[PDB]
Amino acid sequence: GSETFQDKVNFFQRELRQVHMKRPHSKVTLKVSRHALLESSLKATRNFSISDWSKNFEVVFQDEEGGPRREWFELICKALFDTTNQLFTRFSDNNQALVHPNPNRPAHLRLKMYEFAGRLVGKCLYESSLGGAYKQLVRARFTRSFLAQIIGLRMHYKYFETDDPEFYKSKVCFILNNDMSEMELVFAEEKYNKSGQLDKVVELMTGGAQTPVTNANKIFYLNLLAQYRLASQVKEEVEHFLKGLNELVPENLLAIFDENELELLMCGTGDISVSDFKAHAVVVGGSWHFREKVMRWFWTVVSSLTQEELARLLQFTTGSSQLPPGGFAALCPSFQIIAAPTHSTLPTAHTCFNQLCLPTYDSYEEVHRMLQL
Amino acid sequence: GSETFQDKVNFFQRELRQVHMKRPHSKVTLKVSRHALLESSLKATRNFSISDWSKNFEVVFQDEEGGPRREWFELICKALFDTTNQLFTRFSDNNQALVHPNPNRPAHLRLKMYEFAGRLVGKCLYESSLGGAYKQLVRARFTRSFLAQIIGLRMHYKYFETDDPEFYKSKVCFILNNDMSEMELVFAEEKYNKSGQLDKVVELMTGGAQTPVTNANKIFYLNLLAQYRLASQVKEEVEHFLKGLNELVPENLLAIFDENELELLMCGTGDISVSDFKAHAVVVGGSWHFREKVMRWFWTVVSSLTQEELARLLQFTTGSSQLPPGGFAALCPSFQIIAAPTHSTLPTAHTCFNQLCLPTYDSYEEVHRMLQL
Repeated sequence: GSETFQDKVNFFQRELRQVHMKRPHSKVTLKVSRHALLESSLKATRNFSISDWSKNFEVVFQDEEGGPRREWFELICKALFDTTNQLFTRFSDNNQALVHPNPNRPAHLRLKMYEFAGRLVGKCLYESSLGGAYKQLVRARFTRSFLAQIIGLRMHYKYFETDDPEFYKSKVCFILNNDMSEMELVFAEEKYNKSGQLDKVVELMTGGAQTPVTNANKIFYLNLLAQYRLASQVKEEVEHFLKGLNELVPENLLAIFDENELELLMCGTGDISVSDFKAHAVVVGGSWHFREKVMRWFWTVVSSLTQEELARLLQFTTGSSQLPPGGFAALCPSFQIIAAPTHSTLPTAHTCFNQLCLPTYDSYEEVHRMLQL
Repeated sequence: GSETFQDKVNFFQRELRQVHMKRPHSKVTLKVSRHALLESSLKATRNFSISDWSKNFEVVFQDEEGGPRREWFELICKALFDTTNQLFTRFSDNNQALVHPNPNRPAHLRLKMYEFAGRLVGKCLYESSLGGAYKQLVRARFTRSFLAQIIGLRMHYKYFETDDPEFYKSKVCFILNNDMSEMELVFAEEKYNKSGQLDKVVELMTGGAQTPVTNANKIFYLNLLAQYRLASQVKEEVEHFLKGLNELVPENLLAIFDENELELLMCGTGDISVSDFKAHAVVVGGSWHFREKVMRWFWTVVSSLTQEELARLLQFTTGSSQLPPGGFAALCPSFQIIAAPTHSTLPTAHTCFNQLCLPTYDSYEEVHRMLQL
């Protein structure tokens, strides 16, 4: 007695067409330069209205005259979100980590660029809504904290698991997994300069320095910390990003989504290859019953899953519905299935380690029901 | 106001010489065959007495006639403990894991071989005790559970972290880290055949099947499980191993040691190469203060440590005082230093992941005091 992902998408796409019923089904031209794509794409659209952003894009590059439309969307997305230009950025220096608006941006990237990003993400959602002909998926692996800011949610420390592994593994886990009664931590963060000298302490709330982290307020600490690191340092960039987004897509429409659904709505169910999965996956622990009966039920159920559920699975265990550049062999920590000692419990995960905690199930049909996350 | 490792060693070596004052400082010959070293080494010594095991070994191989004594000790240790002959064995199919008497031995390995193992480990300890001239270190990476059985200690689930990672990671961690109030586990273990059919359930105590794992008896479960997996299945092999050990080394002498000290007494402080350490070590998380000031204090303190403390460190973070075959580049998970958010707390570790949890220290001298485990 509630709503499936597909239902939300149809409602969202319908509501969105109706928002633009009065916007025109006609043509508008862009001329862009592969050399400097972002800069030329901004200038191409500098004179456009909201109405113009609704019209079908006729893209022409210099040095070759639908084929270029797809090519433009592909490249513009990379240009913005691929982090080369450090407009977006990752917290972990791993080149498979998810991306986030730059907390401390080079001055040479104005806030107009974030607004443009939002218009572009807006346009992909909008064209995606008109039919299979016009579909444009966003080619980007966003942080959950960023997707959540788009929707309008409070930050929670769970977001660190996906957005700053180093930081979850190192500090958050420590705090969650230790007695705070013999540590003397507080509700401040100490910032240090390039070199490593304490330039300033920053209270997460008034008297934060005076307030010690107990075991009772441990969680209030961690989320005050989530607010600070993931959202507080990027208010401006996100505000402009969704000024742009909200021109084509009103914010109230996106409320019906959580962060992982919004990823699936923006970037699609992708194409995930059970053959690549089987090849670079890893199994850990479990009886002969697990190693032999459960894991073959698993791979059977897997080859019997919609492109949509295969993505729901990849997202539930790794953090994103999307594989990095190098497919399953690029996953930071290899996609792994750990045996739980339970029978007939809900399967769990640890997305920091790309780990799926698969109970030792008694029937094929119980594996099938449970891999339908 | 207690006793340093070195003090224990001197007491142990002195007490041990005095046990053999009346045993003779004369010669006895062995003739062995590299082809079949264990079998020929048994037959070489089949006729010997306890008294004979005290005498200096003159070893002759077939096909070349101190140089062979060292060579024999080197090879005999490998023959027993290197697990090729599956006399000893590892739980994890990783070829860097620690070794344990075989729970389910090929019939073609009699119990006399375990007794011989004990005599050999005995002899190494004994010759080691006479001086630098006679020193023979045991070349083996034993499970902590095995070292603890030698000393005469109860099994504790902590031993799984070092002895069966797969099993700690998969089952033990799960139980320690979850609410048992919504799982319905019990004080039994289910054994399955080669194929994967439930042949028999085994209660860890009377009515174990009837007794549910609560959050209150979670630990009693885990250690009853430690007894079962690490000790219960090898009573006979260990009994014979220390029949042999106790001929040259009375058991009461070894009581003054814990498992990690007994490893250092048997196998030495080895030779561990700060240059190899620096090269294949890994750092995770921490401020610029940590990344820049603390980690250089660390590597400084490291190059200023006795061979003995360097081993105490390697043991505290990886599980053994001894590197695998391929030096630091062979460590299952790379030797890693994680930043803790604390200042001036005792450094902690996770030996399953070869992880050292190094607080963010305020002085060089605080790093020095704390790396003296």
